[PDB]
Amino acid sequence: NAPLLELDVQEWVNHEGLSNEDLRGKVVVVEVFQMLCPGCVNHGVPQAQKIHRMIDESQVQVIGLHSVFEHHDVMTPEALKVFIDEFGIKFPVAVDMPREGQRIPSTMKKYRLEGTPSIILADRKGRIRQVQFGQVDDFVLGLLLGSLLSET
Amino acid sequence: LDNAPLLELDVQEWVNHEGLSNEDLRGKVVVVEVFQMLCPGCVNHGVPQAQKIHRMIDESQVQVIGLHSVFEHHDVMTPEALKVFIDEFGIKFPVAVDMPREGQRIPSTMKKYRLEGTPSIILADRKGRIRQVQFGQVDDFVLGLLLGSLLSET
Amino acid sequence: LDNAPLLELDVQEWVNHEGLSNEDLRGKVVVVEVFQMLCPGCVNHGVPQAQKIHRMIDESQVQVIGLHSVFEHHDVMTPEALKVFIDEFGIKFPVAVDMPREGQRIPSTMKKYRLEGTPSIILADRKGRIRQVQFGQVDDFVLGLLLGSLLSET
Amino acid sequence: PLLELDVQEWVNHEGLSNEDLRGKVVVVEVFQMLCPGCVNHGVPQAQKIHRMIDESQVQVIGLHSVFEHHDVMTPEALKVFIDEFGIKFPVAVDMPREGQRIPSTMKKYRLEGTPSIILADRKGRIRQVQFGQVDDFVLGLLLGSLLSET
Ligand SMILES: [Ca+2]
Ligand SMILES: [Cl-]
Ligand SMILES: [Cl-]
Ligand SMILES: [Cl-]
Ligand SMILES: [Cl-]
Ligand SMILES: [Cl-]
Repeated sequence: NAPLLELDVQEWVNHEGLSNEDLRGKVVVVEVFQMLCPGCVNHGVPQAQKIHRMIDESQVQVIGLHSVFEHHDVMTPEALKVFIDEFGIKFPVAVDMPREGQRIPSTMKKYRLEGTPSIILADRKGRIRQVQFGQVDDFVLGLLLGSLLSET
Repeated sequence: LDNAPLLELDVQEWVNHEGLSNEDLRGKVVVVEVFQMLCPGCVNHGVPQAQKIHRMIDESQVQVIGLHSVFEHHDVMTPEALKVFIDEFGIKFPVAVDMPREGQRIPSTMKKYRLEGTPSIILADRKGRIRQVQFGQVDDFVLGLLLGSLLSET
Repeated sequence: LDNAPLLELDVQEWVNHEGLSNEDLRGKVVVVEVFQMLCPGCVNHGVPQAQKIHRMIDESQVQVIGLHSVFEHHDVMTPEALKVFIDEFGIKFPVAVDMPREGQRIPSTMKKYRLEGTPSIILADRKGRIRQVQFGQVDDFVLGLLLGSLLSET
Repeated sequence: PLLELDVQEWVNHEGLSNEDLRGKVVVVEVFQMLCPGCVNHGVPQAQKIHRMIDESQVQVIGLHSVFEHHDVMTPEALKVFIDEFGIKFPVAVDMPREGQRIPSTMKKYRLEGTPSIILADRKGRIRQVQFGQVDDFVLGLLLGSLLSET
């Protein structure tokens, strides 16, 4: 049933890139955001920061994926890099592979996200278990992560 | 985990519910919320968190239990006052009164599990083994991670 | 404003402070927080909002007064229980107990101003006259606007 | 000091004359589009005032004052940010000073940084300048006081 997680990334902006084999054996949280989205800035990113800070990469890896689908000329990777420091993000952030002639970048298209913020949760076996659009409750998110972490 | 104690509560009375039994509990993750009715951290944070859990997760999976352990101002935090507290705050989950001990401020369950104070949380697994005890404010995210983890264990 | 009634608390006792007269209050904006110790709206929102005002604004400008108007469950919400509530929650503003009326659940100040329940706020101006009465949750910004406005009136 | 702003352009609204200003309390929210404090707290709070209080009483003004990272924080970007965050109060772009990092309005009022709030009375006179996060209640008291003053 469930598809494997395969990110299509133009570049990793603050970290060494991650292979799939790197992420296998860990639960993965991909936070998909645009830098200029209030839902992403006020809620989703800070929620990801919290996770990264609390749990170690042995167990869970947080990946930021900047998937810009509108206003491309102002949301450049240069802009992103500033946004990242300015907001103090320390987890790995990747720019979604853009597509020629297309507003929607590749990962976002492939997994058919409704928009940003979205989160993608993958299991230790590298396979996608949840995709959620919008604001996610801290409690609900904890239950979801915990569930993934402990199942055999 | 070989020595994690089994959850056993020593209780004077169940205030708003028929009492649960240990059998009733097994196969469910148990959250025990240990509170005093006039403790600000409990009223502001801990009880509303337990209420949220009770609303969100079905009783077939998680059972929330309130435990009123009065360790100060006993004459004020009576079982009658607690019934009123429960009505005023709309607490729907089952609430027990910690068995008082003659001559002592600290009640029986609080003593037994060595609690620092209120609020405290006790989490037990489907087998009844106490897996976490925590004093004070607990983040919603952390709480979810702990429960989700307990819920999915083989 | 000619029509506005003066603030007149009917008080059985002042629990934590020497009593205040209207004369002591004159020249100050008065905030009266009408509460029950066991009401969620009060415990969660109104009382803490009153503490914030008390901490933030000097008594040379604004006086905060607590009025405990118990209209239900009186046996549980006695003045002794109130004293404990005050200590536990760290309330440092003066608290008065609304004078009870014999044979009736609703106390005197509450009846007189026809409060809907708790929490309520009563604001009076620098000449001691009641300018607002509000039931329920009041947003912090709106309350600031209301106070700020009274403070600067001629 | 009578409030006077040095504006290169108004992005989302026609220009504000003194004639528009007169008789009103004015709130100037001085911000950067990528400054967290502005984004998290200050801009939303400004939006709240604007939503809460009619324009006939209080006029909320956003002033974009880019002192760093300039090419990022362009008037083209700002329009996008306003659109994304749904800002409906008039927002003006600081006039820049040639060869200078900090702009004209920020300069003249000796503002510490972003975010900053500038409060002016009904007669247009500047009554308060404050930097950093401000409590909703405090902001209420200050505006409330200005509104009622005679
Ligand atoms: Ca027992
Ligand atoms: Cl981070
Ligand atoms: Cl409940
Ligand atoms: Cl206080
Ligand atoms: Cl707005
Ligand atoms: Cl400039």
